Amino acid sequence: RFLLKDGQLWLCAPQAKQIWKCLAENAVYLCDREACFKWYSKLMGDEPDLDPDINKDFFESNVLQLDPSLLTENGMKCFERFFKAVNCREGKLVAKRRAYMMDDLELIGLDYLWRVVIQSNDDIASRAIDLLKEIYTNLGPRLQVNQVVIHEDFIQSCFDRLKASYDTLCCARQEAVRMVRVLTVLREYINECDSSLHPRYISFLWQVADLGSSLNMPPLRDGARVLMKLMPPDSTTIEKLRAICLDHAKLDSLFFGPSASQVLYLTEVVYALLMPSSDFQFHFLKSGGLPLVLSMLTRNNFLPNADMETRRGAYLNALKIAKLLLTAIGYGYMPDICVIRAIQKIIWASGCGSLQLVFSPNEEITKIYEKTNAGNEPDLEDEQVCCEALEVMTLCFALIPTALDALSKEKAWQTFIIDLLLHCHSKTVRQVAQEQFFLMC
Repeated sequence: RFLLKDGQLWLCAPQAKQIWKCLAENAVYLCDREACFKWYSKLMGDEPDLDPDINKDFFESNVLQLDPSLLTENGMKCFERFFKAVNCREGKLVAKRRAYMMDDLELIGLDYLWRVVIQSNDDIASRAIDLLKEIYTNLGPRLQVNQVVIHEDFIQSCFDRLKASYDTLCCARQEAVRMVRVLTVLREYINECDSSLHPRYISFLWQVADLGSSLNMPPLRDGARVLMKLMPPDSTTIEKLRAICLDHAKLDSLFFGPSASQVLYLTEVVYALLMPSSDFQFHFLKSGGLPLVLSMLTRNNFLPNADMETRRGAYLNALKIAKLLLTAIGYGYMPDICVIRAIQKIIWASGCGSLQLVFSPNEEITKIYEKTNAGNEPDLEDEQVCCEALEVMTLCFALIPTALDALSKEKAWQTFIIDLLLHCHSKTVRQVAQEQFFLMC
């Protein structure tokens, strides 16, 4: 390296092979590969030393032929510079100031840069995604009129890769990472776009989230849900609900679709429309709004095939709509006792961290309360599941004053306040528990 620093010599391809092919490509110890990777990283630093004709030769000859499964962090910065230097020399990219911004689309290295992220460990995939977002999102002149063409082409390609990866499950844990990473490609991709139109993009994604609970893969649901949330509401779905609401103004199956996850997204859509759109509240309450929200909360077959976060995610969203429904109708009767028994049962398990037991005989929920190994801590999201649940209970009791009168007699509605004020934890829930008990008083 030091000899080839100021001697003005060009590292010819023949000797470039033997230092490459026979040294690290066929090695024994991992440090042997580490040595060659970093040595290349400094060698091509900011100025070529093999001359561009060899640079376009040996990088595309066997450097790209390296197995992505055996590649480390040092393999990234050399690989990135190869993408930057080789592409900008032929006229496929431009260095510009720092970021080698896009000029062509059929890049010589994009063929296996997808392979690098699809088949690697956690750190390598992140860097590969970092490079994909760096090149794809950053677009400049001479294609600046073609955002739709480039962005849609990128989106459809991943969806095809997602769909191709999807059908394999129907190595299962390995392919599960493939969906996680290909979605991981998608999520930061749209991040720089801000700084979709196809209904199929969510319809397929609906089944994707359900498959996450089919094998109980946590990040799959997380990946799909974050992707949907960081995605402006689907045009087809938003018009469909208001059309049926308008149709019923002059729907039960809409929110009770057999697919589990799509219920969560549809509930998310309505609440987003309701909160700041002024007319949708009137249409929703008129057709079936308040009767449905209580029915979907008081029923056991609301989502029989529900994962832990899916059902509570269905809950935490549903109760949010129940707020503005009751407040609007407050200025001026379906609510009854059976509705409350569910809502109290929601908070029962919610402050226990055991919403899965929200269909328990209610004696078990007491049992975990009395210092059961200190393992009933509510999650940072179970805290809300209690919070908007309590305030809804206050609004309903304002509508029906006599309902709370009968509740004092039973054993329930006595241990309920004791648990929510003494045996509960994570004070913020207990803060609203007492405070909302005061308003009803």
